[PDB]
Amino acid sequence: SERQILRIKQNINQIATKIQHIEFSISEIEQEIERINKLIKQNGLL
Amino acid sequence: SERQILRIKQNINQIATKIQHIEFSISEIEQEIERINKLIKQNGLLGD
Amino acid sequence: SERQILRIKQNINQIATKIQHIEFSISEIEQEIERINKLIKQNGLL
Repeated sequence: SERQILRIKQNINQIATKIQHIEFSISEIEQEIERINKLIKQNGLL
Repeated sequence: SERQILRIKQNINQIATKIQHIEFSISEIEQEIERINKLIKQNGLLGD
Repeated sequence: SERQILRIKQNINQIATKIQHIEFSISEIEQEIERINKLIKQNGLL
């Protein structure tokens, strides 16, 4: 059915949008974790 | 082809639920990191 | 509607596969944060 297929496609797109947003969030987080790991290292913790 | 349509819609719900949990875990992580940054600043560590 | 339904299902699988990679990324971040909290603790910060 044409109408339901169309709606499904729209939902898929919105989900791909949320996945984009999520991947960015994870990348920023991993950058922050590296930054922290490195400063923890430089301040001589262990 | 209604049953295959329903099958797909079910998968979409299942995915959205997964996205939800994921977003929440991210929330918690971001707050933990904010906390760690705070205590880092407070103890006057160099770098950043 | 057949080729369209099949492509939709293809996209569903690619999304499911991405979500799996994202969960693994989150698990790794959570372990690194656990480790960071350990080191901060051992060093008597704050």
